[PDB]
Amino acid sequence: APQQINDIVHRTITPLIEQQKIPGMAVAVIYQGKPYYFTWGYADIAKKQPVTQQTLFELGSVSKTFTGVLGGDAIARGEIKLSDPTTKYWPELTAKQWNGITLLHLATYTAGGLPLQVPDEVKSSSDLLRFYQNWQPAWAPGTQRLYANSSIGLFGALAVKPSGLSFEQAMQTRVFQPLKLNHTWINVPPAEEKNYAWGYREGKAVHVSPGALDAEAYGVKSTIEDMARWVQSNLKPLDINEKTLQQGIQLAQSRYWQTGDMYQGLGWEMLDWPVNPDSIINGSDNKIALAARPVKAITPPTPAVRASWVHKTGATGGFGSYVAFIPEKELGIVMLANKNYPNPARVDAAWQILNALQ
Ligand SMILES: *C(=O)N1C[C@H](NOS(=O)(=O)O)CC[C@H]1C(=O)NNC(=O)[C@@H]1CCCNC1
Ligand SMILES: [Cl-]
Ligand SMILES: [Zn+2]
Repeated sequence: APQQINDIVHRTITPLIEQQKIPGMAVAVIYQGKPYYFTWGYADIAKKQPVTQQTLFELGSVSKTFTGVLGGDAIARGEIKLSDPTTKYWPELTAKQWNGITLLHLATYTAGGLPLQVPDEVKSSSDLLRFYQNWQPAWAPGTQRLYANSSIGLFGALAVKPSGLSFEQAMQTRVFQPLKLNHTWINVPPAEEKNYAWGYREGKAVHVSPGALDAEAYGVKSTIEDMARWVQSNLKPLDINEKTLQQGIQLAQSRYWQTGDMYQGLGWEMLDWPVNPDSIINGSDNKIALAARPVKAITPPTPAVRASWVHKTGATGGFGSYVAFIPEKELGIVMLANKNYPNPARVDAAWQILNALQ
């Protein structure tokens, strides 16, 4: 890599690892469209297995970017419209509070207070129906954003219904395979388990547990190489030969709602570039990011703005991830770690690196 990249990465990430006690980490810096890879530490401490460019990390909520793009691809195929009522795809949702809740609302956390998590007690399809049938909104649709796995999770599950494919099969066929993300998995196959890092929480090696709508909201695992290619694909959608996927990427970066200086996409979130770094750093703290906030509709949604900071955080019990990119500058970063450490520390390090390289 260019010396300036090596220098800023060492001076930013090695101290972050020191400060946060991260056992293993992989970083990709995309500079002038090209990824440069860096790794530190161990994927499995007790086995002394190093992190490599083939190590799989849990992406946590970064998974939502795949879900958003898959939904955008379904829009571009004409299979769904964001204005469609939820009940078109799940007519058994007969409870009256669902009148007026659209796929847009589900995708963008604006349905009116769907909860952060689907309850752990939901183990079956009938359990899931009962959960949504009994949920009572705190707000009218399209007025407040409350980040929620139960919201975008349902969006993803319904968005694939016209295809006749399972969520996993749709994701593999329509997103992972065309983009050659051949080491990205909703379910890690047995032959790939050897590359699956352990997450570390309070000294214990952990992997994320199964849960309802996990694949859609927080369940993807990937390598630093595949995540760099994901960033490249989102930086340069016109390089994608499959038109529906090119357009799905663009639709996931359209601006559907605004709160403060942040715009909600499909999975992705965006701010105008140049960004105020304190707003992205501070806004990533879970006390802020997970609070309910009023939104202003953008109608029609703003088509993807090249001069944007586009990003997403994610975590599981044992992992912490962050992706950010700036299309106009062909500049991006992926940070994958096998400890869950605070979001503001991730975002601050990412901005120090990208700011140094602009
Ligand atoms: C995504 O990783 N999230 C959603 C939310 N934080 O948003 S973000 O990561 O800061 O962007 C809460 C934490 C995290 C998440 O929900 N991960 N999955 C889990 O926490 C649980 C594991 C087991 C029980 N249900 C989900
Ligand atoms: Cl130094
Ligand atoms: Zn040093």
